[PDB]
Amino acid sequence: RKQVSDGVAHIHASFNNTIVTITDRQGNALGWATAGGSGFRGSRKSTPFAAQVAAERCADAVKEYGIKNLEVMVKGPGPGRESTIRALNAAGFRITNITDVTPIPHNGCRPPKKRRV
RNA sequence: GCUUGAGUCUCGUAGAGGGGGGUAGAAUUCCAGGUGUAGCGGUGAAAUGCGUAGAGAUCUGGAGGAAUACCGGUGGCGAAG
Ligand SMILES: [K+]
Ligand SMILES: [Mg+2]
Ligand SMILES: [Mg+2]
Ligand SMILES: [Mg+2]
Ligand SMILES: [Mg+2]
Repeated sequence: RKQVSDGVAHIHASFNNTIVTITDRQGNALGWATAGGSGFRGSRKSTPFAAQVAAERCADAVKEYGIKNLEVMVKGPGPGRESTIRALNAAGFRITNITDVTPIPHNGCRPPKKRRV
């Protein structure tokens, strides 16, 4: 058991799912939650409401650790990016700073072929 | 015979013009290790598929291949490609 100030939160917002992971600043996981685990299944997994409920669930699963004044980062283009941080703020965590990171390949490798629909 | 076409010499200017050799950063994949955990992925909707042997997530190190975000253009060079 530990009390931590300025813990780290990672949001992974895909188009088909959303993952929230709370780790120490050094990247050792303390807790995690998904919209898939929140009881949703299939298309509804992508709704921002599912992201918010997954965020609440992760906050509950991490409340034991005295996390406060948390620092969060968001990655991915999926919807509900702001819903997750809204849920985190409402959960009672003091939010100090937030950062955005998304990989940019600088013309690395060939992507898959366009989808004929 | 002549200098107006054509060509030679002196001084400068711009350019993804070509051939050879080095080197750098970002990203995907694989491998090893740390945290910890029951889902991940995909779709109109699903299923096939991957996960307790420890996945997906997150942090550290390594391997290898390919291509050069922004500048970037309404831009430039080449006989054309
Ligand atoms: K040349
Ligand atoms: Mg040149
Ligand atoms: Mg050259
Ligand atoms: Mg590992
Ligand atoms: Mg020309």
